[PDB]
Amino acid sequence: ITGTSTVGVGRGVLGDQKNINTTYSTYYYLQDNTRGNGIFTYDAKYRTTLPGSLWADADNQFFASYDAPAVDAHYYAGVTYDYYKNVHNRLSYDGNNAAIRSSVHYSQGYNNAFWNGSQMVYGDGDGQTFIPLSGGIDVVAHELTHAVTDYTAGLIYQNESGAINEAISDIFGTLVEFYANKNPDWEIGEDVYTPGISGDSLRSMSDPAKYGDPDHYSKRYTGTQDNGGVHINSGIINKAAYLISQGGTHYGVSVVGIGRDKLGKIFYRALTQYLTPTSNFSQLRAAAVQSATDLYGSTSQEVASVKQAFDAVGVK
Ligand SMILES: [Ca+2]
Ligand SMILES: [Ca+2]
Ligand SMILES: [Ca+2]
Ligand SMILES: [Ca+2]
Ligand SMILES: [Zn+2]
Repeated sequence: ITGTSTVGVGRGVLGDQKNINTTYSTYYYLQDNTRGNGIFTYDAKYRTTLPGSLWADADNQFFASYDAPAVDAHYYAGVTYDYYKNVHNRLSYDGNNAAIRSSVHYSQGYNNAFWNGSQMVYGDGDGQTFIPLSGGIDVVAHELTHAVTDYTAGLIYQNESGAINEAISDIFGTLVEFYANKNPDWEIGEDVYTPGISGDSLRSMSDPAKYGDPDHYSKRYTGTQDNGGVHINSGIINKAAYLISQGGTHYGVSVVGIGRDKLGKIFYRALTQYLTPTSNFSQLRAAAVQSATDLYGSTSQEVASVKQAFDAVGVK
């Protein structure tokens, strides 16, 4: 809508207070005009009809419990935009400042979030397995990163290319969490998963096997569930990313860590320059090795750690 840019305040899902960019025109709307062609957050109103209604508020304060998921979807979309802009010089997911749109209160008791080809969508969870999913910065950045992937490499959501697609979303979700310094870790979804139970998460990058995901290629899932294991086999790549950044010894192979910034630059380059829609794990290794060579030279430590890390997870 057309109006005056202003700043509202509200409380997110975890009860923290934050300022959000709004637009005023009779009502205050969750429309942030400060970022690209805008960030827009919608109320799906417990239905499945998308996007629903652009979020309107009478007084520019967002402290109702019903408001909380909209506050975080709006705020964390902004943070994720800032990460791609400031760190990788990328303007929104398409590179040309496309409007970022999210809907919250999707369906009833819905324990997931997704990118639907055009926008992000967040369920409220059922209160036991999940609380509203936009509460996790790593979840929000995970979903938006699918948009970045679709516009760059175009990784198919199937089999190994699909597991690469998922891993890229976990990797950048985690790097965004670190960038925002929101109690960061190498776990996925810990902030919104099983509110009754502390210390768990949906997936682990530092140790995938903790929740039964493979941490080595010899352990890959080869069946048909989960589109050929796109959320399961991503563990193999997630462990590799973790090793490249943090270092460690895994199945007897030692890896010297090169840090998160370099992990990010290497994988952003592989994604936007060398990956293709049908890329498999072996090609991801080649892409990532070629990216580190481009950036740091063929005899650098950075190329060596990338090779070490893929060796460690059995990807040749
Ligand atoms: Ca209000
Ligand atoms: Ca965290
Ligand atoms: Ca996390
Ligand atoms: Ca939990
Ligand atoms: Zn995903």
